[PDB]
Amino acid sequence: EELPQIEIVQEGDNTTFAKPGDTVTIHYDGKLTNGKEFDSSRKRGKPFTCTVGVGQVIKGWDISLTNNYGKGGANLPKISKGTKAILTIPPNLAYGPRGIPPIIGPNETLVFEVELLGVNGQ
Repeated sequence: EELPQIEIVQEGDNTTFAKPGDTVTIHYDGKLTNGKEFDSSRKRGKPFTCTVGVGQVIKGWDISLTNNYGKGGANLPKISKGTKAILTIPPNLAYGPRGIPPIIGPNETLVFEVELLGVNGQ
């Protein structure tokens, strides 16, 4: 299957990993491949909290934060608490062929800078 690109820029505690159903808290920056930013929790003023692995965020996010639903994968490093990463997510794992104009265009790849701040409120 097709997976997102995950590059660790800062290692976490290598102990606290999130799994489907868990609640996570992260800070993130979202930009198009042309460098143009489309979303950012840091600029909004608060970290984002959500349930991962159940499709309540884009599929690329669920995969990165739960290590492919616990299945893992080829070249798919784990993200623990305190980990900074860069997520590259293809259209099929983002907003697909139609996209969400005028917020995001069709057939669009997305690049995220994410920092895992907490798992299950801790």
